[PDB]
Amino acid sequence: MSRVQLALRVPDLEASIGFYSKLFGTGPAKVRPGYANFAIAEPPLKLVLIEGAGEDATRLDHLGVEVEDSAQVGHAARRLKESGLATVEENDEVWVTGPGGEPWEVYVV
Repeated sequence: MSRVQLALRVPDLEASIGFYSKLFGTGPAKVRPGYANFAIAEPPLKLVLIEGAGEDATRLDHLGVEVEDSAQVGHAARRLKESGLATVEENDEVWVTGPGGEPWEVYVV
């Protein structure tokens, strides 16, 4: 089991927290200056809002797949490299980039 992560760079974190609390009917799980996390049950989603100074509009920061443990990250890392994709792991996460530049990370919290 896993869930997608969607990390957005937003020009107004406070307004965005308010909007997403209403959209998904739940408050943020974690709130800091500069970022907020929502753990949504349905639809399964990890939503990250990152404050972006002098971005005129919301844009994609990165995308992800949130998995249950480090072994799942390792499995994904091995699989993506096998399939010919350039990757970088961190010691848990592995990063790949799509052809138009969109970055993905498979990670465990």
